[PDB]
Amino acid sequence: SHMMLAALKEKLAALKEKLAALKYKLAALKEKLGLTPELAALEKELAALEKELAALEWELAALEADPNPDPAKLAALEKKLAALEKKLAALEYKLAAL
Repeated sequence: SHMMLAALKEKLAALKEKLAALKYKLAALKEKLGLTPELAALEKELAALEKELAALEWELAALEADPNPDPAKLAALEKKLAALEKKLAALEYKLAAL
């Protein structure tokens, strides 16, 4: 469980850093391309993924505090973070395609 928790925290931190970088890239594209509806949809998505990462971090905080973290809850968190990473990758592509 300890190794699992360490890997999940490292994954969470990595996605948080990517999130922030894309926020600055999106704002730069808004100033270069204008206030386009495509960018509005990407901004909506980035904001939702930011809300989800914050909620997942509360979940990880609880599991790290638990002296006997539930392995199934740990495995399910890995899957949620992997799903979020896929969405963040799809958003990063779209920003790089503008």
